[PDB]
Amino acid sequence: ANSKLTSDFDNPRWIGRHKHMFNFLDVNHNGKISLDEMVYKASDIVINNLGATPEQAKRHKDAVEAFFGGAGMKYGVETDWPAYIEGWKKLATDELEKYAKNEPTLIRIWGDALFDIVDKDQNGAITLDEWKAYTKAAGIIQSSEDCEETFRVCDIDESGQLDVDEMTRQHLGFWYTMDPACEKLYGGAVP
Ligand SMILES: O=C1N2C=C(c3ccc(O)cc3)N[C@@H](Cc3ccccc3)C2=N[C@@]1(Cc1ccc2ccccc2c1)OO
Repeated sequence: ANSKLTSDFDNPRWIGRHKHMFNFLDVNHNGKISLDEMVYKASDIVINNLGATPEQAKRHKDAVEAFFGGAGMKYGVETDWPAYIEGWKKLATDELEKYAKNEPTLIRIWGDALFDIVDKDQNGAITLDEWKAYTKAAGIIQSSEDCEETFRVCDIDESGQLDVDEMTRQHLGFWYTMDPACEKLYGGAVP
């Protein structure tokens, strides 16, 4: 019964969750962001902060390129807020369709590529310390307390780890469907 698989695009809390992220991504307050910037940020984090090998970094870049690409972003194009949020409606729709058909989603492909870098053991799950390292390098969470709230919201495994399958589920609820069970996934960092 639990999980919510229907989009909720007219919910002001959905629009506002993505506007928060648009603003967080628009670090110089240009009112527009490009695919060039998104793939730069992605590879800067993994290579310069998280120890990615060259092959790992390239995999991660392809996943991020495809993800924001699915939201309509392109190299050499500056995407403003109205174009961004309409593109996000298309991304969320396509992702929910793939998920319902048991086909790999762009968010899962990104998770797999990131977790290969972030999980010291390369077995598809991360410790709280590893989650702190990733999110604080990206900047999506600033405080340890918000990082800890992720581990409250998510189902944590028998070793105290957040597995990529569970986090993919949580991301569908949080980014795509406004599932009430996924609120506070990023603590107070992302409304
Ligand atoms: O899910 C993750 N996101 C989501 C976003 C996001 C941004 C805007 C928006 O409107 C919606 C979502 N941004 C980053 C941060 C980022 C942006 C651009 C380049 C590099 C980083 C991010 N990071 C993730 C990465 C992630 C982390 C764990 C995962 C686990 C399973 C599946 C997918 C996963 C994905 O965690 O917060």
